Amino acid sequence: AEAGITGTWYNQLGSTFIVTAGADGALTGTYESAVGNAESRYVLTGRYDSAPATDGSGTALGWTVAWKNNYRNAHSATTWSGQYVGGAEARINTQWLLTSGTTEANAWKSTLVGHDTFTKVKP
Amino acid sequence: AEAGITGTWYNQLGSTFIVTAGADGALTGTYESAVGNAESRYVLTGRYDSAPATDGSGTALGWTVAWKNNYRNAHSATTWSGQYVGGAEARINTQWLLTSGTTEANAWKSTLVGHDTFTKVKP
Amino acid sequence: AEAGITGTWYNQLGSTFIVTAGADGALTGTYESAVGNAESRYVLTGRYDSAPATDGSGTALGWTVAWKNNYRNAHSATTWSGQYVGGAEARINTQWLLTSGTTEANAWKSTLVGHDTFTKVKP
Amino acid sequence: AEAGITGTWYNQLGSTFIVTAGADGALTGTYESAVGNAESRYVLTGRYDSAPATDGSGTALGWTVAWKNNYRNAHSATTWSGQYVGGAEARINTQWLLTSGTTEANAWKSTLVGHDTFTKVKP
Ligand SMILES: O=C1N[C@H]2NC(=O)N[C@H]2N1
Ligand SMILES: O=C1N[C@H]2NC(=O)N[C@H]2N1
Ligand SMILES: O=C1N[C@H]2NC(=O)N[C@H]2N1
Ligand SMILES: O=C1N[C@H]2NC(=O)N[C@H]2N1
Repeated sequence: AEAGITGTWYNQLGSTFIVTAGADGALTGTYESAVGNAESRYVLTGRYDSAPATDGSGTALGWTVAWKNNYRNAHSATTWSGQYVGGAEARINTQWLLTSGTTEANAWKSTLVGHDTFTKVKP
Repeated sequence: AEAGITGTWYNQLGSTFIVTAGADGALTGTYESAVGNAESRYVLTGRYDSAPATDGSGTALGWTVAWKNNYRNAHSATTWSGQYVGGAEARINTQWLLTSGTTEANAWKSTLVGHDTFTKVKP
Repeated sequence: AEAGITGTWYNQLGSTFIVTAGADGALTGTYESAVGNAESRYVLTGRYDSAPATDGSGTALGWTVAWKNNYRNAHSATTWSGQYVGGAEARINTQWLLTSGTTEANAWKSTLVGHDTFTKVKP
Repeated sequence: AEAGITGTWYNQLGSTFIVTAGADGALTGTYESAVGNAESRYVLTGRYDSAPATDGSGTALGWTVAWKNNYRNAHSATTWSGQYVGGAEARINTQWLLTSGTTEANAWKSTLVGHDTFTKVKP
């Protein structure tokens, strides 16, 4: 976990995120999305639960990226929830929720759901 | 947004979270869950997209809580994605993803999805 | 269950659905949405698991509505997954997935997620 | 669509489902799950929106399976929402919601979310 999480990860869409897993569960870094109403790097922050594991389970973690930087303001935020699996072919398997700011009338259609798999190799 | 987000919020399950929205999109605080394999306060970190809004839309945001503290280690993490609506009756409407660390065989059933509504009044 | 499910239900958005729960787990009926790219009634079909319950649990069920009828073709379909709780104030609590047909390039943003609560009284 | 949907499909977990897409949007068939609290074949019913497409988009569809048959009663139901893409390598990409019947107290943790990709070849 932690040490193994720190580094650069790539997903199936071509996005990249670099993260540092701190000793006490913190995750800090940047995310660069290959799709969307995103351009450049965005700040990301999250947490992971280690003290994960005498039965080779994954380490649960999650992070958030608000899609605003000095080049774009997409008025939305995405949260990724999943687990890290280390080893030869380590990966982070996730499901994400992307919410856009809407008027109350369109709040029912404000959230998209999807999944992403990240590897240390691209892809 | 930001100023309006800062404070204590309560949801329909009886959980409470106190957060500080920093000038540049950061969200930091603690979460205390009324249900689950949670006991006491857990650290939370997230982001919000302001610079939100000439058409009274909500402010998109998200945060993560790893369910580990000095009393419990639930080997899981939850991410909440939604938007803040201010005013007389301000609220944060969210959808969440709770992922538990599993063995590869049970990874298909590792994530729960739900929704929570937070108000400044309980509830 | 079954008998209790049969009838007209209304949700918080003003939609209405009438369903018949058949003896062997089938659910058939129509749905009329108050929002969206929907107009009039659409056919719905689903299933419920009864033989549900010596510990007052809910009955799990789900149904699908393809948003095409003789007035509109929204090129999308919604599935609702949840459980029925009977009694004085019976309700069906659900989470739904709305998928739109997209080109491969936009498939990552093809699905919306939300939740709806249905009651026998409106609302 | 329709004709192309009819047939046997296999997903990454080893499950199999055979379906018939009827002329007017109906989907009927059986599902056999390789995981879970499932054993044998279960009935499935759903809908698809064709009249799908001068820009090679997918056909939106969804179906439900209640996990009860003459060998098992798992007190749960799963709904799959996604789209069919035909061609050389046709597939059905989905996201699913599995809800279990719970007591009111555990209703917050009643639904699991995941995703499955089905192909005509296994896998
Ligand atoms: O890498 C990405 N994953 C997807 N989810 C999201 O929010 N934007 C897309 N980019
Ligand atoms: O407040 C809570 N909301 C629910 N989601 C979650 O992760 N635990 C529960 N507690
Ligand atoms: O009643 C409705 N619920 C929401 N989900 C959906 O698919 N359309 C909306 N209408
Ligand atoms: O094929 C399967 N997909 C998964 N979702 C589900 O409900 N059970 C599992 N089996």
